[PDB]
Amino acid sequence: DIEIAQAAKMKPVMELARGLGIQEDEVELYGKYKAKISLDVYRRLKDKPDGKLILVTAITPTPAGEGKTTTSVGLTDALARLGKRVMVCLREPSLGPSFGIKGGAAGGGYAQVVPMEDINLHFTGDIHAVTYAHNLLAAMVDNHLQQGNVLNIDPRTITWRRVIDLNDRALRNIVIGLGGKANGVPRETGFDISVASEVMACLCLASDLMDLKERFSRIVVGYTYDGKPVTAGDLEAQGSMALLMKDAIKPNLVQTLENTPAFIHGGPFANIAHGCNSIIATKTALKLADYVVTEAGFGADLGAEKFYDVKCRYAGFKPDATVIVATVRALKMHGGVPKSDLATENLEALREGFANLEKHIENIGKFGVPAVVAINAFPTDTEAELNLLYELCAKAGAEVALSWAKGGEGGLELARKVLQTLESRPSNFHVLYNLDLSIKDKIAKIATEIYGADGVNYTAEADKAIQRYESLGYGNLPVVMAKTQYSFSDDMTKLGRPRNFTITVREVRLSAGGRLIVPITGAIMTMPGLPKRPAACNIDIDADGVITG
Amino acid sequence: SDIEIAQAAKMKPVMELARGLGIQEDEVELYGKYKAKISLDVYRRLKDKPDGKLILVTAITPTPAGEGKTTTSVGLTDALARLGKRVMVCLREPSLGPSFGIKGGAAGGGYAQVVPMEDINLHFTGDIHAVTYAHNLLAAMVDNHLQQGNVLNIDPRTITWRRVIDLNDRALRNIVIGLGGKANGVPRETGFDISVASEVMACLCLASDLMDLKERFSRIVVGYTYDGKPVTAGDLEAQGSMALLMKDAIKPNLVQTLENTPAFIHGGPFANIAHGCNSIIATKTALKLADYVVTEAGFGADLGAEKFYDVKCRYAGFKPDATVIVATVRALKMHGGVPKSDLATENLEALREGFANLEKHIENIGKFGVPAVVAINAFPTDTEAELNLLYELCAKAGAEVALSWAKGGEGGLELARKVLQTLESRPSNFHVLYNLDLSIKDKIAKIATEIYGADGVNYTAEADKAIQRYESLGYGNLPVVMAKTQYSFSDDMTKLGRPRNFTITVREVRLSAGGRLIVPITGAIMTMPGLPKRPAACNIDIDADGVITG
Ligand SMILES: Nc1ncnc2c1ncn2[C@@H]1O[C@H](COP(=O)(O)OP(=O)(O)OP(O)(O)=S)[C@@H](O)[C@H]1O
Ligand SMILES: Nc1ncnc2c1ncn2[C@@H]1O[C@H](COP(=O)(O)OP(=O)(O)OP(O)(O)=S)[C@@H](O)[C@H]1O
Repeated sequence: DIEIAQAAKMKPVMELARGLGIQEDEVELYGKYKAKISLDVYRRLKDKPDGKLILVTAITPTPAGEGKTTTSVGLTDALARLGKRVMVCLREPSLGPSFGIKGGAAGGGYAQVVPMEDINLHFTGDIHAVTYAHNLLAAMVDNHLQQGNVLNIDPRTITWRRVIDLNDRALRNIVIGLGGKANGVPRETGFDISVASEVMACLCLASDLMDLKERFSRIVVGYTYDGKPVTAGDLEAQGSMALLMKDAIKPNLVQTLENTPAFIHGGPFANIAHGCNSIIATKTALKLADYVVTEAGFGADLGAEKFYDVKCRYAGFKPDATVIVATVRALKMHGGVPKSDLATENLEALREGFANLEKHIENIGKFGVPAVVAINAFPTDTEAELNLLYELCAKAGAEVALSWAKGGEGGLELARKVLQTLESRPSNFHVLYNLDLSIKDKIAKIATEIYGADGVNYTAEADKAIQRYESLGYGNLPVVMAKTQYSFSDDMTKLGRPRNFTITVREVRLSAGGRLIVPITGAIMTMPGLPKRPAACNIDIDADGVITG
Repeated sequence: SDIEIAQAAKMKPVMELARGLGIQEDEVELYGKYKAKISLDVYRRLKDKPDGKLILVTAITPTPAGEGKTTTSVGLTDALARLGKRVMVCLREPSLGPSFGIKGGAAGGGYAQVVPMEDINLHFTGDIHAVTYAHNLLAAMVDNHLQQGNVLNIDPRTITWRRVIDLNDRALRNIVIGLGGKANGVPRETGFDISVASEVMACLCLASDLMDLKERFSRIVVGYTYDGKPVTAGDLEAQGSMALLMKDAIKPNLVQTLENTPAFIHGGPFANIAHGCNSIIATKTALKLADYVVTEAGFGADLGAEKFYDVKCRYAGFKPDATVIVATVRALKMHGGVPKSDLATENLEALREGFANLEKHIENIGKFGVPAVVAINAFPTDTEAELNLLYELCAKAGAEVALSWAKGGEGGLELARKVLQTLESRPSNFHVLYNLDLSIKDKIAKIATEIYGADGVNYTAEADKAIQRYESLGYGNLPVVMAKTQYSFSDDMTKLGRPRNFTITVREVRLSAGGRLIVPITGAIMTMPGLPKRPAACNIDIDADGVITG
């Protein structure tokens, strides 16, 4: 009965490709229902007009669940119904979690992206391609050391770890290169989940296969003995890294349960990285559709700011609308109601928890972009609970989305407000900070105006880090804040709209292909682990079809 | 010329070739216009139909001078199609790693190639990723189990199951895992072998369908308890999941020769620590779609041909009909003592002396009841006097010259004709070299004695313990898979030719419970090769889309 049990009624992607004016020759199929679209679609429609861009985001995440993706597909079906040319772009899910805790649908209920099972697994192999690009580089680093260490690297400062797309704890901290002189140079490193890879990040912000080629070459792998940074470039790896990505580069065309054309392509981390689907997918989509709907990871404080300040900045996008999702269950949790008690109506809690969404809204304001709230409706979520909220959004447009349950017909109301927004409410999009400010000034501008901290503190380790980067010349880059998503602040316990608090950046990491990363805590969760009773244990496939994936 | 001839190839859509073979559209799964996975439904509905003839191609003891196995197989297949035969060639998928180290070598070679080359050499249909991730999921599961209070009671120090990656990465040979304290796993020594060396890959090649492969996984031994009881993947309830990751990898991939002859590429394991053959699934599907099926085996005939007969044929009921054994003048002369550099110079004496290597392989193939035909892979430097002596010399077997590299199928016409002729007048009487119910040590001697011409076999203490342990754990009625050097009949790689008065030494014996017993000689321990000083990775680029060199 769950979102899986809606495996039913897909149209061959090939014809969809025609329903968009993609030529047959620009389609590399993967069976009938997955295909890869060439980057030629953009290059021949280079100068055509762009359709409108519709970033869906969410309020501060909670154990209550909200529903970005679900609402995003539903936003999409609904626009379909209204005879508009409308595409979605989503992120590809890591394989890892299918076997751990997760194993879920792209969206949900009646607003899903299909075929569900391929998307979760080996899809079109975009992640294996990231994986090999990463590990090849790692290999070249180590081989070089084996080969006499011409570049005079300090093995002890390699910051290039290896990658794999499984929840594997036991690979977090490892020692390689043992066995003697035949078998490499001993050093300490680890693995991270593939999707966390700088290479996954580059895929997602590259203009094209040559932009990818360059960004790879910019990547720092570690430093030499007299502190001079070695690069992917220095190791002549970038060419090979690109070859491995020859196909990953192209976006994947798929569909909605309601046959609405979808791209899913790329999938970065939302803290350590910016957490948007790829730029290739969205700029391509813009030329095939009048209305593109896309999303970002975590809450609008992280995903959206990074959407605007990273993704739009680089790609010359000018977001026209922005939806923000919220649930009643969730806000009550922001009001301080435990996860056990969500069943009960609590109009006073929802009133207090609303402060969260209220801040988020002010932040979408701050970007010169037309906000609109959307509530994913729930079985427990009552009429006085909804009414209390609907009026509480007395500041910016609100609608209810019965999507998870009613399909495109349930996000019919919601899509109206958006289209009314896009016709009557023009945009004035502008990045929050300026790329010539100070790493600190930049962080500060994110902390105060977006989160609402009074100020920012820095550790000893954080300053000699910053120092080095400014003076290594990497100070002109944007800032991608690695912090807990569960609060505006870096204190996860502090839900709602916390006031009179500061932000402390413990460390600073570089991503030379892209931008600058300031961690707030152990965001060190770049490799999660399997649970006591993992899903692998119960996954099976009989003499035909799958139980429990 | 220019062995990226695979550009101008002119490929027929695979779908077209498939319906050409009698495959329905619903049994075809496109990967672009030129690649397809093919349902196991095709075999099922054609189970009752008769097999075509099976032709194995193998070669003489490999050398620095090169021999030409695959080129000859594709070349044969094409020569057969030009003769109007309904034919298929089945080949192994290459590992990705060699592409960035030394190779990125030809689909098959010269005018004998299976294409799309580039994709065959890189991700192809992603069968190797499926193997990598099935294999590592087992590993990750092993570790987490230790991490979760170790109910099954594994001694982590006894875990034989390593990790895997499809790159030449020596630094991953010996590593220490699970560091950082109570939260980060349990410290233990392991390493990574190259993906294609995975037992998960050997299983794929030896499986009959997804259920048997799923079963084979449940028997995989990962380690031992504190008490010495074996612990298996079944015991970790992992086989379902691994099976899941192989849902598509289980289907063979349809592709074509430069001449549009259909071809299957599927699986590609090692030929020492495994049997170096492509998958039973491809081959068995090809026997029902085609009147003739050409396939090959890794290394020389003493290893790959042996294992093809004694492992792959054993499991599948195949009865090989003929065998094409590939040799060159230049390699034979090396075997007769000529150094790599002086190979162009005419030398009928070292040719005569080196022929002993070829003679022996012929003799061996004889021992399975399958008639042999030699293929001479012509080289421009070979004199008439030379080639001619090589024929006189092949006194026992059909001989021919293959010009398959230079002249496509047409160069294979002579060979093709010799095979068809053997097919018609000299039916095989196939039988494996050994019964399963001998002991490990008896089986080994059969192989070492009969096929290597070894005097006998010696064993170290470690070998003796291992064989005693495996036999009492009940794995002693299984086939034996010799991992030795391929550069020699002996396990001294420097003994070329047909060495005599020699002895094999088994140093260490390992178990693959998705099949059988692996017994190593030297450092055939090399299950994770390394990158050279100047790796091909450094001189690879892409521009407009012009993939330069590799
Ligand atoms: N209106 C609804 N009624 C019932 N369940 C819902 C509803 N909306 C979402 N869900 C469930 O909430 C789960 C995920 O909620 P979240 O993870 O907060 O949303 P998300 O992280 O943006 O990704 P999703 O699954 O597309 S909402 C999904 O597995 C859905 O099954
Ligand atoms: N007349 C010829 N001139 C030049 N090269 C030739 C000629 N005939 C054969 N070859 C070689 O045949 C080689 C083909 O190698 P493959 O067939 O891919 O490997 P294989 O021959 O199946 O087994 P190995 O590993 O090479 S011993 C090419 O690399 C060529 O160098």
